[PDB]
Amino acid sequence: YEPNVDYPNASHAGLYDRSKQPYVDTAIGPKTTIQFDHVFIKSDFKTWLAHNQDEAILLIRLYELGLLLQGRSDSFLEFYNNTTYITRTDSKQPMMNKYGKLVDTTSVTCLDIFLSVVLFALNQIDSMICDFKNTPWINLSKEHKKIYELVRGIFYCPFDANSTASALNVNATLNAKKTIELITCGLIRALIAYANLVTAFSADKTALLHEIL
Amino acid sequence: YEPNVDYPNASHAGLYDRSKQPYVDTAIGPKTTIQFDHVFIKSDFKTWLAHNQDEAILLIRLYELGLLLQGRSDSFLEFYNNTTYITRTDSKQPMMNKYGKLVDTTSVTCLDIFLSVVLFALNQIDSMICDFKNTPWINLSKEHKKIYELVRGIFYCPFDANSTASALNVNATLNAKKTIELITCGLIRALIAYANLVTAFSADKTALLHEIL
Ligand SMILES: [Ca+2]
Ligand SMILES: [Ca+2]
Repeated sequence: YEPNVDYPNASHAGLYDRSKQPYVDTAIGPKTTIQFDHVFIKSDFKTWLAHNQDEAILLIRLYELGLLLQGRSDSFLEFYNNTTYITRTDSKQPMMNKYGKLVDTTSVTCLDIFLSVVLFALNQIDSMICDFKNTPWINLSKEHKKIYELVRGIFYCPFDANSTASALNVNATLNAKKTIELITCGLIRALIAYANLVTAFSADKTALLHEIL
Repeated sequence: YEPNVDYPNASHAGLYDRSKQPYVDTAIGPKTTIQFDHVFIKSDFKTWLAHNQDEAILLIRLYELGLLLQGRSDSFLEFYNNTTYITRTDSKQPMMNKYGKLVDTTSVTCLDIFLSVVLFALNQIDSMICDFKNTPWINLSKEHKKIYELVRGIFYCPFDANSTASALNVNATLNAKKTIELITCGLIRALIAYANLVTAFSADKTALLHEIL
Protein backbone atom coordinates (compact mmCIF):
# COMPACT_ATOMS: atom_id res chain seq x y z
CA TYR A 1 0.00 0.00 0.00
CA GLU A 2 1.84 3.08 -1.32
CA PRO A 3 -0.38 5.94 -2.50
CA ASN A 4 2.72 7.99 -3.38
CA VAL A 5 3.59 5.32 -5.95
CA ASP A 6 0.06 5.00 -7.41
CA TYR A 7 -0.25 8.81 -7.72
CA PRO A 8 3.19 10.04 -8.80
CA ASN A 9 2.11 13.44 -10.07
CA ALA A 10 0.41 14.17 -6.75
CA SER A 11 3.54 12.89 -5.01
CA HIS A 12 5.69 15.34 -6.96
CA ALA A 13 3.70 18.19 -5.39
CA GLY A 14 4.72 17.15 -1.87
CA LEU A 15 7.58 18.10 0.42
CA TYR A 16 9.60 14.86 0.39
CA ASP A 17 10.12 14.23 -3.34
CA ARG A 18 13.82 14.10 -4.21
CA SER A 19 13.47 13.33 -7.94
CA LYS A 20 16.01 15.15 -10.10
CA GLN A 21 13.46 16.12 -12.80
CA PRO A 22 9.98 15.91 -11.24
CA TYR A 23 7.06 15.15 -13.58
CA VAL A 24 9.27 13.88 -16.40
CA ASP A 25 8.32 10.36 -15.30
CA THR A 26 4.68 10.83 -16.44
CA ALA A 27 5.35 12.45 -19.83
CA ILE A 28 3.88 10.18 -22.51
CA GLY A 29 4.76 10.20 -26.18
CA PRO A 30 6.83 8.29 -28.73
CA LYS A 31 10.03 9.26 -26.93
CA THR A 32 9.00 7.54 -23.69
CA THR A 33 7.00 4.50 -24.82
CA ILE A 34 7.27 1.36 -26.91
CA GLN A 35 4.50 -0.63 -28.54
CA PHE A 36 3.73 -4.09 -29.82
CA ASP A 37 0.65 -4.42 -32.02
CA HIS A 38 -0.12 -0.78 -31.08
CA VAL A 39 -0.35 -1.62 -27.37
CA PHE A 40 1.84 0.88 -25.53
CA ILE A 41 3.84 0.81 -22.30
CA LYS A 42 5.98 3.44 -20.60
CA SER A 43 9.42 2.13 -21.48
CA ASP A 44 12.42 1.48 -19.24
CA PHE A 45 14.39 1.18 -22.48
CA LYS A 46 13.45 4.73 -23.46
CA THR A 47 14.27 6.01 -19.96
CA TRP A 48 17.72 4.42 -20.20
CA LEU A 49 18.44 6.14 -23.50
CA ALA A 50 17.49 9.47 -21.94
CA HIS A 51 19.47 9.02 -18.73
CA ASN A 52 22.51 7.60 -20.61
CA GLN A 53 22.74 9.53 -23.86
CA ASP A 54 26.55 9.32 -23.89
CA GLU A 55 26.56 5.52 -23.78
CA ALA A 56 23.63 5.33 -26.19
CA ILE A 57 25.72 7.08 -28.84
CA LEU A 58 28.54 4.56 -28.27
CA LEU A 59 26.01 1.80 -28.98
CA ILE A 60 24.75 3.63 -32.08
CA ARG A 61 28.32 3.75 -33.37
CA LEU A 62 28.39 -0.02 -32.92
CA TYR A 63 25.18 -0.29 -34.94
CA GLU A 64 26.90 1.53 -37.80
CA LEU A 65 29.82 -0.89 -37.55
CA GLY A 66 27.40 -3.82 -37.50
CA LEU A 67 25.81 -2.53 -40.69
CA LEU A 68 29.13 -2.54 -42.53
CA LEU A 69 29.95 -6.01 -41.20
CA GLN A 70 26.56 -7.28 -42.40
CA GLY A 71 27.03 -5.75 -45.85
CA ARG A 72 24.15 -3.28 -45.47
CA SER A 73 25.85 -1.03 -47.98
CA ASP A 74 23.13 1.56 -48.60
CA SER A 75 22.28 1.98 -44.92
CA PHE A 76 25.95 2.48 -44.11
CA LEU A 77 26.71 4.89 -46.94
CA GLU A 78 23.66 7.09 -46.22
CA PHE A 79 24.03 7.01 -42.41
CA TYR A 80 25.34 10.62 -42.21
CA ASN A 81 22.83 12.14 -44.63
CA ASN A 82 20.45 14.98 -43.72
CA THR A 83 22.62 16.80 -41.18
CA THR A 84 21.67 20.24 -42.60
CA TYR A 85 24.76 22.16 -41.40
CA ILE A 86 27.61 23.19 -43.71
CA THR A 87 29.77 23.91 -40.65
CA ARG A 88 31.11 21.82 -37.80
CA THR A 89 28.94 21.45 -34.69
CA ASP A 90 28.83 18.61 -32.13
CA SER A 91 31.68 16.20 -32.91
CA LYS A 92 29.04 13.45 -32.84
CA GLN A 93 26.36 15.22 -34.88
CA PRO A 94 25.27 12.36 -37.18
CA MET A 95 25.21 9.98 -34.18
CA MET A 96 23.13 12.51 -32.21
CA ASN A 97 20.65 12.71 -35.07
CA LYS A 98 20.28 8.92 -35.13
CA TYR A 99 19.91 8.88 -31.32
CA GLY A 100 16.91 11.17 -31.71
CA LYS A 101 15.35 8.81 -34.25
CA LEU A 102 16.01 5.79 -32.01
CA VAL A 103 14.29 7.55 -29.12
CA ASP A 104 11.41 8.22 -31.57
CA THR A 105 11.13 4.54 -32.58
CA THR A 106 8.22 2.90 -30.81
CA SER A 107 7.86 -0.53 -32.38
CA VAL A 108 9.30 -3.60 -30.67
CA THR A 109 10.01 -4.96 -34.16
CA CYS A 110 12.32 -2.08 -35.07
CA LEU A 111 14.03 -1.99 -31.68
CA ASP A 112 14.70 -5.74 -31.89
CA ILE A 113 16.57 -5.04 -35.12
CA PHE A 114 18.65 -2.31 -33.45
CA LEU A 115 19.78 -4.43 -30.51
CA SER A 116 20.40 -7.43 -32.78
CA VAL A 117 22.85 -5.47 -34.95
CA VAL A 118 24.61 -3.97 -31.92
CA LEU A 119 25.05 -7.40 -30.33
CA PHE A 120 26.41 -8.69 -33.64
CA ALA A 121 29.06 -5.96 -33.52
CA LEU A 122 29.89 -6.66 -29.86
CA ASN A 123 30.35 -10.38 -30.51
CA GLN A 124 32.50 -9.68 -33.57
CA ILE A 125 34.77 -7.41 -31.52
CA ASP A 126 35.03 -9.86 -28.62
CA SER A 127 35.93 -12.67 -31.03
CA MET A 128 38.66 -10.49 -32.58
CA ILE A 129 40.17 -9.68 -29.17
CA CYS A 130 40.16 -13.36 -28.15
CA ASP A 131 42.07 -14.08 -31.36
CA PHE A 132 44.53 -11.26 -30.72
CA LYS A 133 45.32 -12.60 -27.24
CA ASN A 134 45.31 -16.37 -27.81
CA THR A 135 49.11 -16.38 -28.36
CA PRO A 136 51.80 -13.91 -27.26
CA TRP A 137 52.93 -13.79 -30.88
CA ILE A 138 50.27 -11.73 -32.64
CA ASN A 139 48.50 -13.56 -35.47
CA LEU A 140 44.95 -12.67 -36.53
CA SER A 141 42.65 -14.51 -38.90
CA LYS A 142 41.77 -12.74 -42.15
CA GLU A 143 38.31 -11.76 -40.89
CA HIS A 144 39.76 -10.51 -37.60
CA LYS A 145 42.34 -8.31 -39.32
CA LYS A 146 39.40 -6.59 -40.99
CA ILE A 147 37.54 -6.22 -37.70
CA TYR A 148 40.68 -4.90 -36.00
CA GLU A 149 41.16 -2.17 -38.61
CA LEU A 150 37.45 -1.32 -38.77
CA VAL A 151 37.15 -0.75 -35.02
CA ARG A 152 40.43 1.19 -35.00
CA GLY A 153 39.05 3.45 -37.73
CA ILE A 154 35.36 3.97 -36.98
CA PHE A 155 36.48 4.78 -33.42
CA TYR A 156 61.20 9.38 -32.36
CA CYS A 157 64.37 9.12 -30.29
CA PRO A 158 65.34 12.83 -30.05
CA PHE A 159 68.83 11.94 -28.82
CA ASP A 160 69.65 9.98 -32.00
CA ALA A 161 66.88 10.21 -34.60
CA ASN A 162 68.50 7.38 -36.59
CA SER A 163 67.72 5.02 -33.69
CA THR A 164 64.01 5.67 -34.26
CA ALA A 165 64.20 3.02 -36.99
CA SER A 166 64.92 0.37 -34.36
CA ALA A 167 62.40 1.99 -32.02
CA LEU A 168 59.64 1.68 -34.65
CA ASN A 169 60.22 -2.05 -34.99
CA VAL A 170 60.05 -2.51 -31.22
CA ASN A 171 57.04 -0.21 -30.91
CA ALA A 172 54.87 -1.72 -33.67
CA THR A 173 53.57 -4.33 -31.24
CA LEU A 174 53.18 -1.77 -28.43
CA ASN A 175 50.92 0.29 -30.70
CA ALA A 176 48.82 -2.74 -31.65
CA LYS A 177 48.52 -3.82 -28.00
CA LYS A 178 47.61 -0.26 -26.99
CA THR A 179 44.84 -0.33 -29.60
CA ILE A 180 43.54 -3.58 -28.13
CA GLU A 181 43.65 -2.26 -24.56
CA LEU A 182 41.68 0.78 -25.73
CA ILE A 183 39.21 -1.40 -27.63
CA THR A 184 38.91 -3.66 -24.59
CA CYS A 185 38.03 -0.76 -22.28
CA GLY A 186 35.46 0.45 -24.80
CA LEU A 187 33.99 -3.05 -25.00
CA ILE A 188 33.57 -3.41 -21.22
CA ARG A 189 31.76 -0.05 -21.12
CA ALA A 190 29.63 -0.98 -24.13
CA LEU A 191 28.85 -4.37 -22.59
CA ILE A 192 27.77 -2.98 -19.21
CA ALA A 193 25.62 -0.47 -21.11
CA TYR A 194 24.14 -3.17 -23.37
CA ALA A 195 23.46 -5.52 -20.45
CA ASN A 196 21.42 -2.86 -18.67
CA LEU A 197 19.67 -1.55 -21.79
CA VAL A 198 18.51 -4.94 -23.03
CA THR A 199 17.38 -5.94 -19.53
CA ALA A 200 15.29 -2.77 -19.43
CA PHE A 201 13.94 -3.75 -22.87
CA SER A 202 13.28 -7.28 -21.59
CA ALA A 203 11.35 -5.90 -18.61
CA ASP A 204 9.38 -3.63 -20.93
CA LYS A 205 8.34 -6.72 -22.90
CA THR A 206 7.10 -8.46 -19.77
CA ALA A 207 5.01 -5.34 -19.14
CA LEU A 208 3.67 -5.61 -22.68
CA LEU A 209 2.90 -9.30 -22.17
CA HIS A 210 0.94 -8.42 -19.03
CA GLU A 211 -1.01 -5.71 -20.84
CA ILE A 212 -1.67 -7.54 -24.11
CA LEU A 213 -3.53 -10.17 -22.09
CA TYR B 1 10.51 -20.47 -49.56
CA GLU B 2 12.59 -23.02 -47.63
CA PRO B 3 10.93 -26.40 -47.05
CA ASN B 4 14.05 -27.62 -45.20
CA VAL B 5 13.38 -24.92 -42.60
CA ASP B 6 9.63 -25.58 -42.28
CA TYR B 7 10.22 -29.35 -41.92
CA PRO B 8 13.37 -29.70 -39.81
CA ASN B 9 12.87 -33.31 -38.79
CA ALA B 10 12.50 -34.32 -42.43
CA SER B 11 15.57 -32.21 -43.20
CA HIS B 12 17.59 -34.10 -40.59
CA ALA B 13 16.97 -37.30 -42.57
CA GLY B 14 18.69 -35.89 -45.67
CA LEU B 15 22.25 -35.98 -46.96
CA TYR B 16 23.27 -32.33 -46.45
CA ASP B 17 22.46 -31.74 -42.77
CA ARG B 18 25.56 -30.70 -40.83
CA SER B 19 23.92 -30.19 -37.41
CA LYS B 20 26.07 -31.39 -34.51
CA GLN B 21 23.17 -33.08 -32.66
CA PRO B 22 20.39 -33.71 -35.21
CA TYR B 23 16.81 -33.82 -33.88
CA VAL B 24 17.66 -32.15 -30.58
CA ASP B 25 16.22 -28.95 -32.06
CA THR B 26 12.65 -30.38 -32.05
CA ALA B 27 12.66 -31.91 -28.56
CA ILE B 28 9.92 -30.21 -26.54
CA GLY B 29 9.64 -30.15 -22.77
CA PRO B 30 10.27 -27.87 -19.79
CA LYS B 31 14.00 -27.92 -20.51
CA THR B 32 13.59 -26.39 -23.98
CA THR B 33 10.63 -24.01 -23.62
CA ILE B 34 9.44 -21.00 -21.67
CA GLN B 35 5.90 -19.86 -21.04
CA PHE B 36 3.92 -16.76 -20.19
CA ASP B 37 0.34 -17.33 -19.03
CA HIS B 38 0.85 -21.00 -20.01
CA VAL B 39 1.54 -20.10 -23.65
CA PHE B 40 4.76 -21.87 -24.64
CA ILE B 41 7.54 -21.16 -27.12
CA LYS B 42 10.69 -23.08 -27.99
CA SER B 43 13.25 -20.97 -26.17
CA ASP B 44 16.51 -19.48 -27.43
CA PHE B 45 17.27 -18.82 -23.77
CA LYS B 46 17.03 -22.52 -22.97
CA THR B 47 19.16 -23.41 -26.01
CA TRP B 48 21.85 -20.99 -24.81
CA LEU B 49 21.96 -22.60 -21.37
CA ALA B 50 22.41 -26.00 -23.02
CA HIS B 51 25.08 -24.93 -25.50
CA ASN B 52 26.95 -22.85 -22.85
CA GLN B 53 26.67 -24.78 -19.60
CA ASP B 54 30.11 -23.60 -18.44
CA GLU B 55 29.17 -19.92 -18.69
CA ALA B 56 25.71 -20.59 -17.28
CA ILE B 57 27.28 -21.85 -14.06
CA LEU B 58 29.39 -18.68 -13.86
CA LEU B 59 26.15 -16.68 -14.05
CA ILE B 60 24.53 -18.90 -11.40
CA ARG B 61 27.45 -18.15 -9.10
CA LEU B 62 26.68 -14.47 -9.66
CA TYR B 63 23.05 -15.12 -8.71
CA GLU B 64 24.24 -16.56 -5.39
CA LEU B 65 26.38 -13.45 -4.85
CA GLY B 66 23.42 -11.24 -5.74
CA LEU B 67 21.33 -13.03 -3.13
CA LEU B 68 23.82 -12.24 -0.37
CA LEU B 69 24.09 -8.62 -1.54
CA GLN B 70 20.28 -8.32 -1.46
CA GLY B 71 20.07 -9.81 2.03
CA ARG B 72 18.17 -12.92 0.89
CA SER B 73 19.56 -14.77 3.89
CA ASP B 74 17.54 -17.98 3.77
CA SER B 75 17.98 -18.46 0.02
CA PHE B 76 21.72 -17.97 0.38
CA LEU B 77 22.19 -20.21 3.39
CA GLU B 78 20.16 -23.09 1.88
CA PHE B 79 21.63 -22.77 -1.64
CA TYR B 80 23.82 -25.91 -1.29
CA ASN B 81 21.18 -28.12 0.32
CA ASN B 82 20.00 -31.44 -1.15
CA THR B 83 23.22 -32.53 -2.85
CA THR B 84 22.81 -36.16 -1.63
CA TYR B 85 26.50 -37.16 -1.77
CA ILE B 86 28.69 -37.52 1.32
CA THR B 87 31.78 -37.54 -0.91
CA ARG B 88 33.33 -35.06 -3.31
CA THR B 89 32.17 -35.13 -6.94
CA ASP B 90 32.12 -32.32 -9.52
CA SER B 91 33.88 -29.29 -8.02
CA LYS B 92 30.76 -27.31 -8.99
CA GLN B 93 28.15 -29.79 -7.78
CA PRO B 94 25.72 -27.40 -6.04
CA MET B 95 25.95 -25.00 -9.01
CA MET B 96 25.29 -27.89 -11.41
CA ASN B 97 22.20 -28.84 -9.42
CA LYS B 98 20.87 -25.29 -9.63
CA TYR B 99 21.66 -25.19 -13.37
CA GLY B 100 19.37 -28.18 -13.81
CA LYS B 101 16.58 -26.41 -11.95
CA LEU B 102 17.08 -23.23 -14.01
CA VAL B 103 16.82 -25.26 -17.21
CA ASP B 104 13.61 -26.74 -15.71
CA THR B 105 12.10 -23.30 -14.98
CA THR B 106 9.54 -22.39 -17.61
CA SER B 107 7.86 -19.24 -16.36
CA VAL B 108 8.91 -15.84 -17.68
CA THR B 109 8.15 -14.48 -14.20
CA CYS B 110 10.74 -16.71 -12.52
CA LEU B 111 13.36 -16.21 -15.23
CA ASP B 112 12.95 -12.43 -14.99
CA ILE B 113 13.87 -12.75 -11.31
CA PHE B 114 16.99 -14.79 -12.17
CA LEU B 115 18.36 -12.33 -14.72
CA SER B 116 17.48 -9.37 -12.49
CA VAL B 117 19.58 -10.72 -9.61
CA VAL B 118 22.49 -11.59 -11.90
CA LEU B 119 22.49 -8.11 -13.42
CA PHE B 120 22.42 -6.64 -9.92
CA ALA B 121 25.59 -8.60 -9.12
CA LEU B 122 27.27 -7.56 -12.39
CA ASN B 123 26.54 -3.87 -11.78
CA GLN B 124 27.78 -4.12 -8.19
CA ILE B 125 31.06 -5.64 -9.37
CA ASP B 126 31.54 -3.09 -12.15
CA SER B 127 30.93 -0.24 -9.70
CA MET B 128 33.53 -1.71 -7.31
CA ILE B 129 36.15 -1.97 -10.07
CA CYS B 130 35.49 1.62 -11.21
CA ASP B 131 36.10 2.68 -7.59
CA PHE B 132 39.28 0.61 -7.35
CA LYS B 133 40.70 2.25 -10.48
CA ASN B 134 39.55 5.87 -10.10
CA THR B 135 42.87 6.83 -8.43
CA PRO B 136 46.31 5.18 -8.57
CA TRP B 137 46.30 5.21 -4.78
CA ILE B 138 43.84 2.47 -3.81
CA ASN B 139 40.90 3.67 -1.72
CA LEU B 140 37.55 1.85 -1.75
CA SER B 141 34.25 2.94 -0.25
CA LYS B 142 32.92 0.88 2.65
CA GLU B 143 30.38 -0.91 0.45
CA HIS B 144 33.02 -1.62 -2.21
CA LYS B 145 35.44 -3.14 0.31
CA LYS B 146 32.68 -5.63 1.08
CA ILE B 147 32.05 -6.33 -2.61
CA TYR B 148 35.79 -6.73 -3.22
CA GLU B 149 36.15 -9.34 -0.48
CA LEU B 150 32.91 -11.12 -1.41
CA VAL B 151 33.91 -11.61 -5.05
CA ARG B 152 37.42 -12.63 -4.00
CA GLY B 153 35.92 -15.28 -1.73
CA ILE B 154 32.89 -16.70 -3.53
CA PHE B 155 35.20 -17.05 -6.55
CA TYR B 156 59.40 -15.09 0.05
CA CYS B 157 62.87 -13.95 -0.98
CA PRO B 158 64.78 -17.27 -0.77
CA PHE B 159 68.13 -15.46 -0.92
CA ASP B 160 67.42 -13.48 2.28
CA ALA B 161 64.15 -14.52 3.93
CA ASN B 162 64.32 -11.45 6.20
CA SER B 163 63.87 -9.26 3.11
CA THR B 164 60.46 -10.87 2.56
CA ALA B 165 59.13 -8.37 5.11
CA SER B 166 59.90 -5.51 2.71
CA ALA B 167 58.70 -7.64 -0.21
CA LEU B 168 55.30 -8.15 1.45
CA ASN B 169 54.77 -4.42 1.80
CA VAL B 170 55.63 -3.86 -1.86
CA ASN B 171 53.55 -6.84 -2.96
CA ALA B 172 50.34 -6.06 -1.05
CA THR B 173 49.20 -3.78 -3.87
CA LEU B 174 50.35 -6.23 -6.55
CA ASN B 175 48.12 -8.89 -4.98
CA ALA B 176 45.13 -6.54 -4.84
CA LYS B 177 45.67 -5.44 -8.44
CA LYS B 178 46.06 -9.06 -9.54
CA THR B 179 42.71 -9.82 -7.89
CA ILE B 180 41.12 -6.95 -9.81
CA GLU B 181 42.63 -8.05 -13.12
CA LEU B 182 41.26 -11.54 -12.48
CA ILE B 183 37.85 -10.15 -11.50
CA THR B 184 37.92 -7.92 -14.57
CA CYS B 185 38.54 -10.85 -16.92
CA GLY B 186 35.74 -12.78 -15.25
CA LEU B 187 33.43 -9.79 -15.64
CA ILE B 188 34.08 -9.40 -19.38
CA ARG B 189 33.31 -13.11 -19.89
CA ALA B 190 30.21 -12.88 -17.69
CA LEU B 191 29.09 -9.74 -19.53
CA ILE B 192 29.48 -11.23 -23.02
CA ALA B 193 27.57 -14.27 -21.76
CA TYR B 194 24.84 -12.15 -20.16
CA ALA B 195 24.48 -9.93 -23.24
CA ASN B 196 23.84 -12.95 -25.45
CA LEU B 197 21.62 -14.80 -22.95
CA VAL B 198 19.31 -11.87 -22.25
CA THR B 199 19.07 -11.05 -25.96
CA ALA B 200 18.00 -14.65 -26.56
CA PHE B 201 15.47 -14.18 -23.73
CA SER B 202 14.34 -10.90 -25.29
CA ALA B 203 13.82 -12.60 -28.65
CA ASP B 204 11.89 -15.40 -26.94
CA LYS B 205 9.56 -12.75 -25.50
CA THR B 206 8.91 -11.27 -28.93
CA ALA B 207 7.98 -14.79 -30.03
CA LEU B 208 5.62 -15.02 -27.07
CA LEU B 209 4.11 -11.64 -27.93
CA HIS B 210 3.48 -12.86 -31.48
CA GLU B 211 1.85 -16.06 -30.23
CA ILE B 212 -0.21 -14.58 -27.39
CA LEU B 213 -1.99 -12.44 -29.99
CA1 LIG C 1 45.72 -15.34 -32.72
CA1 LIG D 1 38.72 4.78 -5.26
